[PDB]
Amino acid sequence: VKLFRASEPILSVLMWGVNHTINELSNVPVPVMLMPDDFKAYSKIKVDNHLFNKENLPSRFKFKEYCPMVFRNLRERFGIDDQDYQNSVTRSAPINRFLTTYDRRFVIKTVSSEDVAEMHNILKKYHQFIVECHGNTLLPQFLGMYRLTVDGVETYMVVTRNVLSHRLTVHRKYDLKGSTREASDKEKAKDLPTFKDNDFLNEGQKLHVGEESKKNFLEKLKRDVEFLAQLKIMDYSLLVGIHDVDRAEQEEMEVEERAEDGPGEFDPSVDVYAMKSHESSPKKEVYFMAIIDILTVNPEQYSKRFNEFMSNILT
Amino acid sequence: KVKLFRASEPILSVLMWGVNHTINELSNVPVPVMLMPDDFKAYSKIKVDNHLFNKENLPSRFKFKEYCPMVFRNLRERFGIDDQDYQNSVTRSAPINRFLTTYDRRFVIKTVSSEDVAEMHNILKKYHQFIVECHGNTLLPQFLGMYRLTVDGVETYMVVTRNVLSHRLTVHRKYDLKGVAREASDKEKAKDLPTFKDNDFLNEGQKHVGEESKKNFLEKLKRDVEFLAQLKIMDYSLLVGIHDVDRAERFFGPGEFDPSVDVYAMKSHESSPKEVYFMAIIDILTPNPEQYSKRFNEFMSNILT
Ligand SMILES: Nc1ncnc2c1ncn2[C@@H]1O[C@H](COP(=O)(O)O)[C@@H](O)[C@H]1O
Ligand SMILES: Nc1ncnc2c1ncn2[C@@H]1O[C@H](COP(=O)(O)O)[C@@H](O)[C@H]1O
Ligand SMILES: Nc1ncnc2c1ncn2[C@@H]1O[C@H](COP(=O)(O)O)[C@@H](O)[C@H]1O
Ligand SMILES: Nc1ncnc2c1ncn2[C@@H]1O[C@H](COP(=O)(O)O)[C@@H](O)[C@H]1O
Repeated sequence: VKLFRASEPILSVLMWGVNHTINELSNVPVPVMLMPDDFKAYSKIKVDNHLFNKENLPSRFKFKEYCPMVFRNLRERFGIDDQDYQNSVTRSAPINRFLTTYDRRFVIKTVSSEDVAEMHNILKKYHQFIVECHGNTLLPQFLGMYRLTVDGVETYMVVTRNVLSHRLTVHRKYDLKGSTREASDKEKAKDLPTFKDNDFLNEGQKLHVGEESKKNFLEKLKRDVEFLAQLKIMDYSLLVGIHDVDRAEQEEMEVEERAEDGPGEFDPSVDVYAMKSHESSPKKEVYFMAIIDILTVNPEQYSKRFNEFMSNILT
Repeated sequence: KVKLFRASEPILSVLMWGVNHTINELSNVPVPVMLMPDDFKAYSKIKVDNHLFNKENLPSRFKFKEYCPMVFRNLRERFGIDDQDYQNSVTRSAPINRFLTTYDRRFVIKTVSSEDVAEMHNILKKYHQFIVECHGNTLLPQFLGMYRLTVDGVETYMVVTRNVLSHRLTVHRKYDLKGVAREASDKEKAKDLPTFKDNDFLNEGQKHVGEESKKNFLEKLKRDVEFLAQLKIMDYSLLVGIHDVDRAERFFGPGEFDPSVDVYAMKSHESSPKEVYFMAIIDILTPNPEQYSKRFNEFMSNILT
């Protein structure tokens, strides 16, 4: 019995819309293959509830889903069941627009009309490219694109798999691109600041993943970034998050002590970007690495610049 | 499990979609402690525009309006109808033959007019109150939902009632009884199941129900009609159905029925020459009326032994 409670009406409408579209989708047979129209497709629903059901939702709102057949399939290819996805978004409000779902599995970006245009151009190729790699990629996994209308205003959203873990704590993160950058004193003030290229090198940080992994990683990064230049795309980043296993085990202990008054483990079928640090690492760690920001010097250039840098991070 | 909304016309497919959509939406709405005045002036409107999506049974573009959903959900409850069953009955399979029934013959779907919907709003508060007071025990039509479909820019209003007739027992003759010169017409007398009238009944000599039933059913009919008269309504009929058992001759034997589903059904008295009767009031959305009640109420008391 879902109320769609949230801090803002926009979030209620998002919960409502993901709920409503996923249910509708489930009365729609699963196609043998996709069709070219499915990439021009969209659903539009428009609600006027007069003196009815207004405890949580506005009386009046609009929900558009772009290419709902393509993104259903995109979800299947990434191993996300539609009911799981729906539940992550509807059981309890997303919290942060840069939203996460209450359970941290899914990330919800507010985007621009441009971004949405860009999604459409690249969509045909992105699908095929997710197909021939079987979902094995460091690229953003796109699960849904939506336009919400509340109080006459329009908001564009894209849903992605969280790069970071849904359970394990991130103690330090970077945004990397590979260009001739630094996190501002304003950032450095945040609890968990987003650091950048020069911060990464300036502190000598390296990630000890182990060779069988460093290779499976750099081969992904290679297809991925060649695909991105081939599509003429630029300015993307490697998000790099670091979880210190031993420091978390202690944070836990201090969390249990307070209330009263396993470690380094993750499901690679959920924490899809996560690598254990090599037996020989100086610290017991977990990393999360994946490419972000591909909607929005040159492309052929960035590709190789970007690629050399990320290769040097690992060992 | 997968509900396609395959139906004869696309308007029926919208109906299925709409009942499905509103009933689900409602399952997320708490059941309130009481209805409020606004519940009688409320509605849901939803407008669907699907481009190159989900167009196998549904139009790409259509509109669905549901009137006073909190009232009708309460009415359903008071009539002992579960929302999920109601939903399944409309939704599992297209309705059949405007005047439809759901594929399981449990619910009728009458197409009605703008002014009918207006008359409904006009009588809803009092009709609700009366259904409350008689504890759902009434011969009146049981209003389950009222809807407005918009398909092709054309608007169609619908009311769902409970079926008077059984949803399983074949009906072998039926009458429509009011109380002037009215009887089955020439071409009407010709169809598979004719709808005879007061004079075809009287001149058919047709009359056999337990004394208890005649007593309790007449206490029912009277209480209802004094209410239909108080509301300055008239022109309503009494739909009667006759089901002969022998003529029908694992399985549900002859003359067997679930009184909780077939709510108007009544078996013959021992003394009878062996039938099942179906009786309830119909057609009450149309505004002498006080005399229409007694004229109607007595022509009826003389068809029961
Ligand atoms: N089927 C499509 N193909 C390409 N671009 C689109 C498509 N649908 C919407 N867009 C673009 O996405 C942005 C927002 O579209 P709209 O949904 O109409 O608000 C605009 O820049 C549109 O041109
Ligand atoms: N897929 C993702 N998973 C987790 N965090 C993300 C993801 N994409 C973006 N972020 C976060 O958003 C910030 C930059 O993205 P944004 O400002 O929305 O362009 C970074 O500091 C990240 O922590
Ligand atoms: N086993 C441990 N490993 C690392 N730091 C600890 C450990 N136990 C306590 N500390 C730290 O010592 C200080 C005192 O912690 P506590 O024992 O909770 O008062 C805090 O800075 C703790 O984080
Ligand atoms: N509530 C009801 N349950 C079952 N049959 C009904 C009901 N109301 C009307 N009918 C029948 O359906 C037809 C009604 O259509 P009409 O006379 O055009 O309004 C007649 O044949 C009636 O006997």
